[PDB]
Amino acid sequence: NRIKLVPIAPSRGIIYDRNGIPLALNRTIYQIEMMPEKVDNVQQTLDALRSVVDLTDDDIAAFRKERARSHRFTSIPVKTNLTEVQVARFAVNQYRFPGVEVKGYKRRYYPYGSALTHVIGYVSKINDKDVERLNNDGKLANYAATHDIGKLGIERYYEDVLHGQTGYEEVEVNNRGRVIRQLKEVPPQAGHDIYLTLDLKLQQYIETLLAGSRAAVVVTDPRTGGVLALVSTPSYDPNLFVDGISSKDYSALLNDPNTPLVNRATQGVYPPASTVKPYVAVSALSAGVITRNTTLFDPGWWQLPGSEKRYRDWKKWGHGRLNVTRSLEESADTFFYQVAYDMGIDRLSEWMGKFGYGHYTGIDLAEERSGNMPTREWKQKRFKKPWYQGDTIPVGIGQGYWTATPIQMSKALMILINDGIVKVPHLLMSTAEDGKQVPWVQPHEPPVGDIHSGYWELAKDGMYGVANRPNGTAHKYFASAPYKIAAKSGTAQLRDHKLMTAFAPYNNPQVAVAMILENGGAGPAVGTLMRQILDHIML
Ligand SMILES: *C(=O)N1C[C@H](NOS(=O)(=O)O)CC[C@H]1C(N)=O
Repeated sequence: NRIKLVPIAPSRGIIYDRNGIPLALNRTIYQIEMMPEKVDNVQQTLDALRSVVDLTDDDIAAFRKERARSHRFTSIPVKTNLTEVQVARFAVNQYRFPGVEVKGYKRRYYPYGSALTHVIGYVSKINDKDVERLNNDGKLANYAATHDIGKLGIERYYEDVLHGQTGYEEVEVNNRGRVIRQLKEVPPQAGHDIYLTLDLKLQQYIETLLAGSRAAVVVTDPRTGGVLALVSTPSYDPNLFVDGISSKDYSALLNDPNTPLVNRATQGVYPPASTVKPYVAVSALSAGVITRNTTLFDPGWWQLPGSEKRYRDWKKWGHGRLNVTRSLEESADTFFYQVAYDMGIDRLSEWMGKFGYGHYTGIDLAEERSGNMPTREWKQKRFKKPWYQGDTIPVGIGQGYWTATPIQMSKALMILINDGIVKVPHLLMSTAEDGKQVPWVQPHEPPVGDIHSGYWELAKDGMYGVANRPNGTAHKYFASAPYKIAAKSGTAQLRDHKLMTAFAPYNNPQVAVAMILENGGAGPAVGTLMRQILDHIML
């Protein structure tokens, strides 16, 4: 009688929000299955199982077809999703059905569904590119009994910790290959539980605010860089994929022109526009090409020296006399056109790159785009034409070749809040299992510019003005708040993309928000939605 070794799959770790609410759970699902070769009389067995587990003609139909579409000595399921009564009935009848097995499979469950789709992700059936990627990473050995895998979001980024360590059992089998006894069991070890920085009730609220629009919101705590909410709408139900998604259901997702499969927060690539003016400002003050007192007269436009090329301000007849404070307050373009010209693309890209633009943020998701912070070398490689000085000008106001993601906006915003300290936006607070907590540790990111310098306060004071002073572009959204709001909006490029960044309270910022409504959103203005979000958080 031969002794077989049989892998035991591990139980997948739980994902919890910042308050211990489980966001990704396991459910056991029961089926009876058989290897027909190991079943003496298949027909007799099927018919007697009508009585025992309420086996139906359709169940048998599905059985024989799946029996065809399967390799020799494959275990064919006979009946799936058994009720507990049905398992108990089969259990007390097990001895009549040698070669029929009852088995439990842990499946993944997402209780809050579409509110956490892009950030949490889903696990679903392993396919051939999963196999390949596991075999390159040299992890395949540990999946001998594992059949699902993180496909995106946190479920994929942390697949390795969530999965656990496969175990194994020694079982005795008879002449016909049926297990009669278990000799030894070396149990698996559950994957680690992971605790996220997310606030689930804040994420559901924001998802409610965003209803109908193509939008992304990132909310962070700038004191820690944690992601309190990262939502992309429209979304979809991650539970659809867990037990295998309908191709009807799946083609409906891909064919949605509102592209709900896209994580807009990390893969949405847009011109950052005016939202960059605070960072361009800090950069110019540090570079020394402007001053707290630098002033220019804006007629509503700006002309490139040695050229008839004129760039426009949004105010048709100008903002009159502008310094950096007032330019941030009223989101003047002319001031920043000039700043860009003086900075030069070289210095300008180098500084904006230090705020994170054009680079991956370091967030712990695998779905991410880097956007584009243009350089001479990049323009050369991408178009084999050299850099012209008029290419620098729109970069001053976050346009031209410049594109960024809302998670990049977030990183940059937090740097400004922290006076050049670079905090990576992250979702993981800690790991666990087996009882030992490992906290998420910030990678070494050297600061931007200089901490002691007073330019950080200057640019932030301007954002306070945007939100609070009568000439600020966002006064109507934020002035009346008890806590002090600082903000900076932008408009990009069908209708225009509406962007808003903000943080609160201004004295001791507890929350940072970058958000964007594609083509203006479906209802409220982005400034109204920002107020409501900052209200919900601060009460
Ligand atoms: C920045 O994107 N801009 C300057 C100004 N911002 O106004 S908004 O934030 O209220 O949309 C006008 C739009 C835009 C520009 N450069 O035109």
